Amino acid sequence: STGSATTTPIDSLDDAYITPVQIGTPAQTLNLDFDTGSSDLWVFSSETTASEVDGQTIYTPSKSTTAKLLSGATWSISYGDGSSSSGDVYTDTVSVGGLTVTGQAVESAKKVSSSFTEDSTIDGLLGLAFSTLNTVSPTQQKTFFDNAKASLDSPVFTADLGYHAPGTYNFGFIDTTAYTGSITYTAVSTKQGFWEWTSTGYAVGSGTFKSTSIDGIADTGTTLLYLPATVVSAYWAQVSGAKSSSSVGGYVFPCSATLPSFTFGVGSARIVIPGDYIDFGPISTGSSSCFGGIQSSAGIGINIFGDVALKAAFVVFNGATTPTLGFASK
Repeated sequence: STGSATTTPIDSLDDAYITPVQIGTPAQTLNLDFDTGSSDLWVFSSETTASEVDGQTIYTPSKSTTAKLLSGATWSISYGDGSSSSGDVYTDTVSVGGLTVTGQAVESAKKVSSSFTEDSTIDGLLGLAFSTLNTVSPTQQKTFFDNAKASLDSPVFTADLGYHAPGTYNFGFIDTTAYTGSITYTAVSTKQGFWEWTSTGYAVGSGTFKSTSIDGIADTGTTLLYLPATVVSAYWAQVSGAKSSSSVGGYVFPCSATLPSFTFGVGSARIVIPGDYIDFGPISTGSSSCFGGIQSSAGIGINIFGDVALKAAFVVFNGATTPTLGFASK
């Protein structure tokens, strides 16, 4: 089997991407944030504290003839941005882009933190990291991909995120029309539960490539590119007036700037992030200070190849017995 679904930016800055997902019978379609940095599929629901729902579409398990309470199971997750959610668990039928999994754990939120409530466009998350990170207790549950894998034509999914435009998540096949040149594959460590790999270095603009190993994660659920402070400083030093602002929480730059590109290495191959991908717009409405899309990972404890990086590439998440990642230009 295969599936193919369009993923759409939630706003004009590509702050996140939503993909429609069918849950239950009859189908309830929710727009979920596909997150290769976590491993829980959770949704706003009829069980979510009412004051914490503000415009989201909810899953109502009592209206699904295939929903079953997973007795005694609870979940609770906290993300790197400080947001969190928790609740109980149903199993139900979940389909993405024509690919159907029966008995998928659908984690129903009883509580969500303020940033979730405040974002009306995201109805929940669909985790695509390794199932070892799944938070369901006392019986850990599998991701949608893990459940689907054996049925797929090939045990892969691909992320093809757009810049200020829709893109595609495919399951079970590689669309050879969706990228240019060849796909370069690189090793993955699953030790921390992530799609963790080692970039071979970077360049800033038209500058020379610096060969250096950068361990990080391919994370569709993180908006920006988080790299070591040395790398980030080298990038922003090429933008007149750019500075790290403790009050804003990262590097900012004059909105009048033309940003240089940023290149990262995948083996001997190179992925070029155009400068415009690195502009996250005014820090507050009407400001001429703009937020940067490349930020320091110092104090995160891990480098994160988030959407800023991934949207410059066609990315293969290869879930073969020994997982790997593939990157192509597009």
